[PDB]
Amino acid sequence: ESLWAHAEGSISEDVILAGARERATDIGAGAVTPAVGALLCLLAKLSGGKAVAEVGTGAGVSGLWLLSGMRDDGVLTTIDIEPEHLRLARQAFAEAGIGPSRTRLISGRAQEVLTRLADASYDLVFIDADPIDQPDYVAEGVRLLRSGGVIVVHRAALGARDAEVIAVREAARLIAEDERLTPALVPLGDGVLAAVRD
Amino acid sequence: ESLWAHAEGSISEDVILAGARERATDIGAGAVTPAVGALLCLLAKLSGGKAVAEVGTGAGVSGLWLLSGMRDDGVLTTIDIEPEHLRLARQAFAEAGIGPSRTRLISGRAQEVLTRLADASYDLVFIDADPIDQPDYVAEGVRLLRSGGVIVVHRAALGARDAEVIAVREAARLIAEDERLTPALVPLGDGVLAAVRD
Ligand SMILES: C[S@@+](CC[C@H](N)C(=O)[O-])C[C@H]1O[C@@H](n2cnc3c(N)ncnc32)[C@H](O)[C@@H]1O
Ligand SMILES: C[S@@+](CC[C@H](N)C(=O)[O-])C[C@H]1O[C@@H](n2cnc3c(N)ncnc32)[C@H](O)[C@@H]1O
Repeated sequence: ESLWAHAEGSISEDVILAGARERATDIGAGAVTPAVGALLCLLAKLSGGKAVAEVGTGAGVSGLWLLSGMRDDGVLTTIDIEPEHLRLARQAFAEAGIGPSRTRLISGRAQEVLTRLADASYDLVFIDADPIDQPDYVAEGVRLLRSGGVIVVHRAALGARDAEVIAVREAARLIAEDERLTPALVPLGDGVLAAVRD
Repeated sequence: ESLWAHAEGSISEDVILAGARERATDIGAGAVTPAVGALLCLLAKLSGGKAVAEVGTGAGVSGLWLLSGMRDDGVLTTIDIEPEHLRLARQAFAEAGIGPSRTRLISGRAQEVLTRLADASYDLVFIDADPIDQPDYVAEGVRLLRSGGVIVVHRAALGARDAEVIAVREAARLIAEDERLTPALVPLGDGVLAAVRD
């Protein structure tokens, strides 16, 4: 527990991220912790960082962290059902100086958007929308990953009969039994499940 | 804290790893937790997994985990000051079916061995010997990393005036201020600091 607090407390954020967090709490949208963000940046950088897809833009906190680990020519495709959240995220990306060609924001239900994105074309897929939908996102997410890509599920550790906890464990099951995936659970924020494809 | 226990408890190990752990406790050598091991395997796989260097072989627990994420043609170079620990690790690698050309075990003080290994030739450097020596290992370790390689420090979170805690923080300082490194702290086991080179 002291180990966990030490890790969470390891990271400080700039004024842009602070502005994005303020907007996240106003709209009642979650936001990953700074230490989760640092991990997302590391994993984007390890993954190659050219094409990253995000399910659940929020106010752009996770997107800013992912972009700081991506290549200059990299494109973050981020998906949200709420146009208002997308507008706030686009503002944060603008305030950070992110070139407009490095982000592609898509308004809609991610269960439908993901099907339209090209198989084996993405270096990292980050899943951070409703946990009850994690199983659908994992099935579609894994298909988008090229060889050596990483799928990253936030809220991976969340009554043992709840419909939402059934979905989280069922998604962890999908990853644990997929022979093409090499996974590790990371106790940061609400819990991060990461897995590399073969 | 419940998050951390959930992560640590996520992983089960085969009978070979169990044999290696038994030998580690007999010789009084540490061994990374299973959840740390799963993370090392993920990071080796992300790093490319062709040339991995390890400082502090122990009885081979961390080495077995690293090897399971490396390529078939990959070579784990592991270094220990104790020939007895190397003999136990070599036995575990043998019991796991690891081809002898996939491991290179080197007997000696790692402060001297690392200097002899070739700069920018390694995909992952794992540091898990005495914490008081972490600053020397980091300076030498980073030099061995090719572009996109990962340095991984175990016991990264360990009185605030102790010579050993000064060294740990001083090594975390070296990584945090190195512009070529992208780091994240991970609260697993005794604490894992990972950082990707540019
Ligand atoms: C936890 S917030 C995202 C926070 C963001 N990842 C961050 O760290 O900054 C969850 C987001 O998912 C969105 N969402 C919920 N259901 C969705 C769906 N079916 N498709 C796409 N987005 C959805 C919500 O509008 C909300 O913005
Ligand atoms: C914590 S144990 C290693 C455990 C191993 N990494 C694992 O998880 O299975 C530390 C090891 O470092 C070795 N060691 C201590 N000082 C060293 C040095 N200066 N150079 C190389 N090895 C050293 C010890 O012999 C011991 O085997």
